[PDB]
Amino acid sequence: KIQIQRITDERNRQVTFTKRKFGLMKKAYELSVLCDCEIALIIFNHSNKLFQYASTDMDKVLLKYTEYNEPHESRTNADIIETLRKKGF
Amino acid sequence: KKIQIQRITDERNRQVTFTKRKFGLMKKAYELSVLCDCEIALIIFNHSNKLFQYASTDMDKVLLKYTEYNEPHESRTNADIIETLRKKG
DNA sequence: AACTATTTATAAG
DNA sequence: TCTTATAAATAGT
Repeated sequence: KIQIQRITDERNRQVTFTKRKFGLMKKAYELSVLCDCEIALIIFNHSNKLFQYASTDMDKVLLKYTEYNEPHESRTNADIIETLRKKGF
Repeated sequence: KKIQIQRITDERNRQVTFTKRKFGLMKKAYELSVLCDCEIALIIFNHSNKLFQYASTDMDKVLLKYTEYNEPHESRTNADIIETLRKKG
């Protein structure tokens, strides 16, 4: 196992990335179908190249999002760090 | 114990798979975010159009960057991933 | 790439 | 909530 930290190697991160992201798209695709929901993923690498996923119409979702006015779940890496760290392994 | 990628017809099933499988997505994203040094943004509407969001850093900054993006880029759908797991066995 | 030793993700109870 | 048995994810080789 590795602990979650910046892959300092260059050929490593560009491989982990290229596959770990397909994972994210997979898990999303699956959740998308199972629970019947719209999803939209957006990934910029360190060199600002775009990679995107959407169960359906990407921009229709990103729009719906801007219009949303109620409060709603909003997580950051910090939120998730402190939800796994408050979870003694 | 494994499941088929198909609409959970039960109501309090999907509403549980969802609530946890999505924290997985956020997790997997959070990890990829840190490891390979990249900006990521998740947008999920459930079937009743309640919003859930994740962003490694600033959601707005990423959604902007996205609308500015002009080059071609990786652009997946459920179809693309169906036909990438169907052409695999 | 491909293989497998390991770890993680999660379905049922 | 909380295991736990089964399964998927991916780091090492």
